[PDB]
Amino acid sequence: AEQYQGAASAVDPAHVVRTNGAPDMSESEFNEAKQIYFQRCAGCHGVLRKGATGKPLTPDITQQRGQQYLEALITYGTPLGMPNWGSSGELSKEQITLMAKYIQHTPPQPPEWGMPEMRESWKVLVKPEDRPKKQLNDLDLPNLFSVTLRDAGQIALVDGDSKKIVKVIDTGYAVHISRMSASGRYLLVIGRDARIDMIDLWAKEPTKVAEIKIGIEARSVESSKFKGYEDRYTIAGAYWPPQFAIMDGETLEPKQIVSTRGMTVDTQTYHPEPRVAAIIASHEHPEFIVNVKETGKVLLVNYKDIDNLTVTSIGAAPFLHDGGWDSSHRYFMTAANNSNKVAVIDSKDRRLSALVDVGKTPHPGRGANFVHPKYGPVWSTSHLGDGSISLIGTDPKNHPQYAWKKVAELQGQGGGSLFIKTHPKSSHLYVDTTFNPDARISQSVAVFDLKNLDAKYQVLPIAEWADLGEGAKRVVQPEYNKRGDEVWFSVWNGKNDSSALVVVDDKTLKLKAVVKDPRLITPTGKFNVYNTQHDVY
Amino acid sequence: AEQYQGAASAVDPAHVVRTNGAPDMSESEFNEAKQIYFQRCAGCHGVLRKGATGKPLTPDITQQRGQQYLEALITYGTPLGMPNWGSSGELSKEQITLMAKYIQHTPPQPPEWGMPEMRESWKVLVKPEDRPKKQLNDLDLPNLFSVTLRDAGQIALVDGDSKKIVKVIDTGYAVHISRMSASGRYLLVIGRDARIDMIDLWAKEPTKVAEIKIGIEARSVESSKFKGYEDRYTIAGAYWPPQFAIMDGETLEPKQIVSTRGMTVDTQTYHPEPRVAAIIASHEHPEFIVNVKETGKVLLVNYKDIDNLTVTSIGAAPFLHDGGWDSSHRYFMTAANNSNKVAVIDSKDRRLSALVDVGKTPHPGRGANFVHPKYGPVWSTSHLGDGSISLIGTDPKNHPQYAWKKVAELQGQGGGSLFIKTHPKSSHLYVDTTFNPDARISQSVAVFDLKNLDAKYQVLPIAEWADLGEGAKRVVQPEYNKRGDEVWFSVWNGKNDSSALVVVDDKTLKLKAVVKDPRLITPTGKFNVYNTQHDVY
Ligand code: DHE
Ligand code: DHE
Ligand code: HEC
Ligand code: HEC
Ligand SMILES: [O-]
Repeated sequence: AEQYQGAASAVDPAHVVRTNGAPDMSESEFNEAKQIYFQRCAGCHGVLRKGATGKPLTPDITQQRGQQYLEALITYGTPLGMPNWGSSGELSKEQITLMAKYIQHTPPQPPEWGMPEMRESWKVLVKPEDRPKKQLNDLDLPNLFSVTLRDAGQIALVDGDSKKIVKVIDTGYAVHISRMSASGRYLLVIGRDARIDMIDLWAKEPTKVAEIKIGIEARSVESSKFKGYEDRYTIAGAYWPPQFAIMDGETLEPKQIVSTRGMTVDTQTYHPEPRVAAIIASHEHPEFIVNVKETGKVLLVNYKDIDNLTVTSIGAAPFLHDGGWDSSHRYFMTAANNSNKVAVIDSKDRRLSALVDVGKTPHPGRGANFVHPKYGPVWSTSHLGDGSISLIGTDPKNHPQYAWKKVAELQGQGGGSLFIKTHPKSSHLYVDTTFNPDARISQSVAVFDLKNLDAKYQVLPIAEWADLGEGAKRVVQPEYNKRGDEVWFSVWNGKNDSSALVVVDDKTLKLKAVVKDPRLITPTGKFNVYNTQHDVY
Repeated sequence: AEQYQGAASAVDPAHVVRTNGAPDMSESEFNEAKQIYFQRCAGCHGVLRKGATGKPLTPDITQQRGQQYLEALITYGTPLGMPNWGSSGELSKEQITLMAKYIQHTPPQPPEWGMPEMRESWKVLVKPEDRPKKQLNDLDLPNLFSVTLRDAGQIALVDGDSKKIVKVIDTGYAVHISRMSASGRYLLVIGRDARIDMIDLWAKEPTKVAEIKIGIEARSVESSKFKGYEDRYTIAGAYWPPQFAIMDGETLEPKQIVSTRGMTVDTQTYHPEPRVAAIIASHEHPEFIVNVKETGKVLLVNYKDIDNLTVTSIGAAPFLHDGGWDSSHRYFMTAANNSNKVAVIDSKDRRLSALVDVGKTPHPGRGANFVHPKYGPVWSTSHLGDGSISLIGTDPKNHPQYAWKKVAELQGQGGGSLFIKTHPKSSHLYVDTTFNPDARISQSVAVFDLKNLDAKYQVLPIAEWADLGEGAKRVVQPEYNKRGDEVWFSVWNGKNDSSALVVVDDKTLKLKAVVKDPRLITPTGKFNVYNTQHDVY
């Protein structure tokens, strides 16, 4: 067996390259720069630097540019998305020098996270046997609102009708979203630290029954929703490591782990860090629809047989991020934000229906579906790069002329928008502008009359209605209640500042309530149980 | 868009590790060790060194062992497969010191190989329109033998009946195998350097019509064989980079490239170098059956829609390598050699039928199928770790009691065996023993009487019948002709030595012919067109 595997490797030694020629930096210096890199740069440039949103920062490129090009670029930034760390005064000349030296070295390697680590992190707090057989409290679970108290690493269940915080549960740091099990009993939350918590809404007092950590960093979680699979499996995508994990939908036991490392859809070259973004459960087949960002692939992971996984890798467009179902729940309208496109994934026929060109940096969230008087059923989205609102036709059967076309546009307060919203019972369309550099715009939301779309929008002074005092008071993500007569908004203020949840009477557009509480720290995402569980948007 | 991707990464800086603490070595020293590493170590330890047959040689482990342990281990080796580079005198004390220092550094990175590189390497020598419409020569193409003249980087087409070299074609270095297109017109060969050459057997004189390089290092190639896909696609697996590529089966144009990097079947942890081994074309579905070694996965890559690839990842056992069809052409009998198992892949129902325990380091090649008088249809394989020959039952329908069981065993001349062989028309069973340390055994093949399996085998002095003179004269891979009355053997002698192809009258077991030629340099693999094309084994 020794002489058999004894012939030379076909790989040419000359072409295998050693890495160096980097400026010398001590342990203290290298760590200070490493800490800055993850607190300030990692989000956009990635953990490895092959590059996300912007150009790669690998040694081959950085050393080519040299110390000074790097110091200067980091110092003033660029008009294409790269913040000015020097001019703004964010970082010192000394620090920027350190970062320029740092990016000239081989990127340090973060740990991997396989089954051993997963199982070690897996915990069953309350076994399925020991869990109640019926609802042991008199809460109106369907109208409950799971609110993320970001910096607190908790979530608060707010009663829809009473406007009170019914329970505060400790979770992973800065939970990114909440999702509901198909049965409507379990609430699944995932922190950016990849920590998932499963919460039983039937317990006397809603409590965590299981937990697990599926990676170092993550964003999405979902539950199986195909007929005959209620609470069967639970999936979660991770940023690092580039992977997603399928787990038991009852105990959260890790079953399968799949690497999303691979070839890009555009250049068809290898990308060592294709982060997993949105994940939505199919209703057409027993599959999960996974978005793989950097490679721009939409994976149809079939869980009919989890031991021998079948995945259909559909090419879309680079930088897939968020998105949601069309009115019929068959077409996944997802946004390839830095490509300025919205990919239409047919979950039934399992193929890319079309690539719709939209405004700069679309950010639909899960989007807004409504029937246009002239264009029929459409799905809409606002943007981060401009104040447009794209309306895309979603009816190939009865409206072929408008299917997959940016049929019309609306104009909002400006760019920096994050979430557009509406409801089957509502006649209004809201658009927030959370990251708009103007304080007044970023603290208010635009509202359109669906019954008269030619009319300009109305501006609701959300943050002002909260009456909180100092702070940026950024408003974010409109969200209806089960009956669709009220729309909730989060007044995302600092951790040491005061925050609130503003409710609006959708019928009159008048302030209805304001939820304040010392525990309501940095409220961001809000997810009404029913509307979330049944994809009502 | 800047403040939105402006929050800190969930990844803890403290856990992202810088790599070093390695012994200082100059550029000349590092390259001398790098050159040795790929000429002598890479085959077993892998390119990135995360371990294959050989153990992990990554810095975390090597530095823990320290300079001394390393020098000593490399010097004397171990009884578990690690050759003794010092004791044998293969490497000097000076070199071993260099290697011990080298493995303590971060492994240098070999280049990737995506579509840009592939297309650049793609060449259409003769367009499909310019190619003949019928066979323009009088050769008996079905009985042609594609022989690999390993060190010459060529292959020789030998006429079966005349025993003469009809044509010598330049190819990639050390072609590993030959495969035939379903039509039986095109001959596909692939070098270990990943260079594939497509050869038209209908041209006045067989000539290359297209070529391409699918990686830095590779071993397998295959053609689509499902009804209605003759010559449609052509796949090829690569060692580095860990990937396989689907190409147009007419012009060899690159269409799809898939990364095999991923999670292992056993530990379910990430493996950065899962090399692709055997690839066999399905007859049950429009799929290719790909073996992924280190992760032990068998991929069913469906090409019905190559733009939206669907892959069924089946778990098997680590270290999948070679294997072949059962008599019926439904079950892929593959060998997970370092696991001492043979995986049975059901190509129809698309599932792992069973994991059969066999001898030490099974190496079937494509195996040998024959009907046992007592046990019914069976598939057999010899080994590299011992002299056994495992007979596994392959008839679940009419012989359930013997299906997937190591029903019986035969004993050969000893270990170091590579290929067992037989034919529907033949009543003999041959096994070679190419890497047996004994010269006499390694230069001869064992033959069994299928009509009397209790009888010991007969030893055929192949190399002696060649009458070549000096040299190790290792005999390798028995191979029948279309009619199944002759069995060919390659007398794999040195490049500066003399080699030959020995033919045997299968009916009498008597020397029939001997093919010698100054051009027949280091003949290894031989592939009869018909028997290869129609998986007759
Ligand atoms: C991939 C992804 C989804 C889709 C999940 C799904 O549907 O399966 C999503 C959804 C969301 C949703 C879902 C809302 C919905 O209605 O579906 C919310 C509330 C939200 C709050 C925020 N997200 Fe989100 N978000 C990211 C990723 C994602 N966010 C980022 O990587 C990014 C750009 C940078 C970061 O630092 O995380 C980012 C910034 C933010 C914020 O700044 C927000 C406002 C506050 C926070 O906690 O960081 N993200
Ligand atoms: C994965 C794989 C296959 C199956 C491909 C398929 O069916 O599509 C195969 C087949 C093969 C076959 C196919 C025979 C058949 O009838 O199917 C032959 C002749 C062959 C000649 C050799 N192989 Fe092979 N071989 C490797 C890999 C493989 N060999 C190695 O990695 C290894 C262990 C080490 C190496 O250096 O490549 C190795 C050593 C050898 C040899 O030493 C041989 C005898 C000479 C050589 O050229 O290197 N291998
Ligand atoms: C997104 C919110 C960013 C953050 C945070 C950081 N960078 Fe960035 N960077 C980003 C983009 C979109 C671009 C492209 C700019 C362009 O117009 O091309 C860049 C580019 C760089 C570069 C230069 C790359 C090159 O041209 O070779 C460097 C050196 C760079 N960015 C460094 C860097 C550092 C050190 C940061 C954190 C302290 C940082 N960037 C944050 C987007 C974003
Ligand atoms: C296969 C034919 C091998 C070749 C060629 C080389 N090595 Fe190897 N190595 C191999 C195996 C199977 C093992 C396991 C041995 C055991 O009994 O555990 C090893 C191990 C080593 C080690 C020790 C690692 C450890 O346990 O800490 C070292 C340092 C090592 N091998 C080095 C090495 C070098 C430098 C080689 C080429 C010059 C080399 N090996 C070739 C198998 C094979
Ligand atoms: O987001």
